[PDB]
Amino acid sequence: RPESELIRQSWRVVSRSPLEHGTVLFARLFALEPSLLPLFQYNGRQFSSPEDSLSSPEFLDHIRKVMLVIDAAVTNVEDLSSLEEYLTSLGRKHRAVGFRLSSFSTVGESLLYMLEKSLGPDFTPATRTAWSRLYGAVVQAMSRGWDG
Ligand code: HEM
Repeated sequence: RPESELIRQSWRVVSRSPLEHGTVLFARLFALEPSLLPLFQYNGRQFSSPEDSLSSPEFLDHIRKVMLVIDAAVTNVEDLSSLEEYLTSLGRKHRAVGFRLSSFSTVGESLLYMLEKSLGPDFTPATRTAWSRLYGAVVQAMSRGWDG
């Protein structure tokens, strides 16, 4: 597939500094959907402001975890059915923390933003299309965690 290669080459740029790029993803996410902020409940406390999230070591570890799952998806881009069972359970876990299926699109848009900003002119509409498909495949697996 030409899509597989576009994903791998774009990801190489990003995976060089995953927390820096992840931080972009999340900042953007909270700008688009501020109601996602309270779902992170480290020590039974809620962040007041998005910028609070950025000083929390647990929150930053969660960004690293995110980036690691996407990296797994990229590595398995040629066959993502091998991650299906993990992603389903990852879905279920997020369902339990109070994540809602409709917020997947915001996360998607946030991912695309981060890619668009990191790659600049290298973010071609075919790159965009490829990542949307990848992301969509991930969401479809995770969504099975809402079983139905
Ligand atoms: C964007 C909205 C999301 C929110 C609000 C959110 C929230 C959470 C929370 C509250 C936890 C539990 C505490 C912790 O481990 O830090 C968690 C765990 C996790 N999240 Fe997320 N998360 C989101 C998105 C994602 C996405 C898109 C992925 C992966 C692509 C991801 C991967 C993980 C992983 C790997 C864990 C650890 C799960 C476990 O094995 O226990 N998260 N997330």
